[PDB]
Amino acid sequence: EWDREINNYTSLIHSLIEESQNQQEKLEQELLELDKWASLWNWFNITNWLWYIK
Amino acid sequence: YTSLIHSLIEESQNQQEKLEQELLELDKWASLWNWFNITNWLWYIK
Repeated sequence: EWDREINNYTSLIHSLIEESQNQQEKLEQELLELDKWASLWNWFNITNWLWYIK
Repeated sequence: YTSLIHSLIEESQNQQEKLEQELLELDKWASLWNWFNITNWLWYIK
């Protein structure tokens, strides 16, 4: 009976919430990795600029 | 950039909030339907 559908729809909503949470987590991890390398390339660029100071 | 990526995680959070509210509404429906089912069963086994 309709309890099957209710249980199925409940599980699907949970699956979607989890997929959305996983997408959020991946974006956060991507931003953290990009921030790390942005910081290292910024460091490299600054270091090159400082060389010219006599 | 700053404003654009800001909106993407916000979009994800908005989606999750909507799905959470859909679950709570579905739970209310489940409660209503279960009440009918139990009343019906008790009537038939009385």
